[PDB]
Amino acid sequence: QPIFLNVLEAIEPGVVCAGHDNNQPDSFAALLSSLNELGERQLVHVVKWAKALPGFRNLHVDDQMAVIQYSWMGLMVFAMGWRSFTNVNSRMLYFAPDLVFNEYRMHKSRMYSQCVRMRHLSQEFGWLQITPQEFLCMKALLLFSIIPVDGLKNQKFFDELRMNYIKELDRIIATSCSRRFYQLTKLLDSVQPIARELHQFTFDLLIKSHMVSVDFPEMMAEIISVQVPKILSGKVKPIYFHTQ
Ligand SMILES: C[C@]12CC[C@H]3[C@@H](CCC4=CC(=O)CC[C@@]43C)[C@@H]1CC[C@@H]2O
Ligand SMILES: c1ccc(OCCSc2nc3ccccc3[nH]2)cc1
Repeated sequence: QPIFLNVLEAIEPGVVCAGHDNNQPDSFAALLSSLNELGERQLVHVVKWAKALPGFRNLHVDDQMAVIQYSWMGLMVFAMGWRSFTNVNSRMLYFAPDLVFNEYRMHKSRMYSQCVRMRHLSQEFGWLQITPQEFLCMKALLLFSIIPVDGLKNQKFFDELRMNYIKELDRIIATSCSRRFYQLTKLLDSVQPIARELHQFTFDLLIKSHMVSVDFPEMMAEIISVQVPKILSGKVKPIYFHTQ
């Protein structure tokens, strides 16, 4: 019975620091390069985490890289909102212990409205009173929530895995159980429009980066110019539970 949860809680990654120098005055270039660095850092964890998920290693290996590459934004954002919820009560954006966005940093990052949506996301955990177990299952399901419209190499395996994760979440929930399931499914869905705003933003930023003194690490640069445009151009689409 508690085997699946045991794994989720066991493999949950720990604190990742951004490397940000809070002594330097908040500037758009500084704030954004630190996010990029954080992103690159958190990426390593996401890989090791994902490969340690129950059933994940039996996806086709190409599909293993692909789904990680399409879903990191949504994963990292959903986690951050959780950190923000548990650490600063959704009042600020707790990207890392060494990189917390107050109101001022939200403005300086030129990402204000996105940050507002992300804060809203964070406030939801409070609103819905999400248990940590619910959070871990939802976060794992997020990794199977976005795919090419033309299918993966072994779609069959993907579909079975995804179904198992959905039934895992149901179990963790269980009128009361019906309403509840609807809520987390709508909450999970709400992650995708936010991920997309961030995909749009980071892509525009990459294009004009040499122009605005904002550095991108190798893996971020690679992914944002090869994988993210597939999402933007509509070759990769998220899987929503409810019709938008
Ligand atoms: C993509 C990004 C750098 C990586 C950030 C991302 C915002 C969302 C986010 C939350 C995290 O906790 C990890 C870093 C990431 C993934 C940043 C938005 C603009 C910047 O380029
Ligand atoms: C191929 C496809 C999926 C696979 O597992 C998906 C993990 S879901 C799951 N939840 C469980 C809960 C209890 C016991 C076993 C469980 N398996 C394994 C091989």
